[PDB]
Amino acid sequence: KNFVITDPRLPDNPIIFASDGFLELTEYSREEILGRNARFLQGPETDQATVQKIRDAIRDQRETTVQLINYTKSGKKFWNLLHLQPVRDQKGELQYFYGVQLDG
Amino acid sequence: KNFVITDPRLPDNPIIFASDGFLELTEYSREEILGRNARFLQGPETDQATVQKIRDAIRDQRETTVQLINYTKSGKKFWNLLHLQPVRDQKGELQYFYGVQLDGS
Ligand SMILES: Cc1cc2nc3c(=O)[nH]c(=O)nc-3n(C[C@H](O)[C@H](O)[C@H](O)COP(=O)(O)O)c2cc1C
Ligand SMILES: Cc1cc2nc3c(=O)[nH]c(=O)nc-3n(C[C@H](O)[C@H](O)[C@H](O)COP(=O)(O)O)c2cc1C
Repeated sequence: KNFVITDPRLPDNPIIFASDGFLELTEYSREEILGRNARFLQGPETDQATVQKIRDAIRDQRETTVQLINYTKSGKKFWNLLHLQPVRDQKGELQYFYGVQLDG
Repeated sequence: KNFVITDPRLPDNPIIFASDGFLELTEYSREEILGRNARFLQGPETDQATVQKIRDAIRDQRETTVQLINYTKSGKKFWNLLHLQPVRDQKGELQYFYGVQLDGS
């Protein structure tokens, strides 16, 4: 399926893992996206209000589900039904976020 | 939904990441399973022939999809539709495996 993992402890919360499904969805290769913040999928018609909700969820370190317009590598639009989830270590400190993406 | 990631560069290919869905499916906690090979989900009625296929796929470092009986922590049986996928680094060396579990109901 389609999922990624980011490290919020790294500069700009970059993707450190992406499934093959994510690669197929976005048309990007693994080498092209590792180490980058997932926001590169956003564009002109992406709703900023929804991005803010994502930003608030990340700050508050809570799970969230939103729906927003993303763009493929070739410039094709798709609605991304995005589910985010924080992962904590054994000491209860924030360690990762994981996201599950769905093409509408 | 349900997925894990293992590290084949570590002894016994242990789980190093698990989604909340995986935790809910198997009734195990995150601390309980990190650092362990995923084989603990197998039990009495698990078909060894299927286990052998998985082992072959991991050896060959290719993706595979099987269905097999697994067990929750409490011992409840469930059909696991399991998909495995190898992941390589930029130099082409095997770096991870990821697995996706679907409950067959
Ligand atoms: C694990 C994870 C996966 C994400 N996946 C996407 C995505 O697929 N598409 C998208 O537009 N934003 C995604 N985001 C959100 C962006 O990375 C970023 O956090 C969001 O645009 C708000 O941050 P910003 O205001 O600094 O851009 C994801 C975030 C996380 C933590
Ligand atoms: C990423 C990954 C996920 C796996 N998930 C499961 C699983 O959910 N259930 C299961 O019975 N085996 C699963 N396995 C297979 C076992 O970890 C192990 O490879 C299999 O039992 C064969 O090894 P063995 O014959 O030495 O026990 C998974 C393997 C990998 C690499």
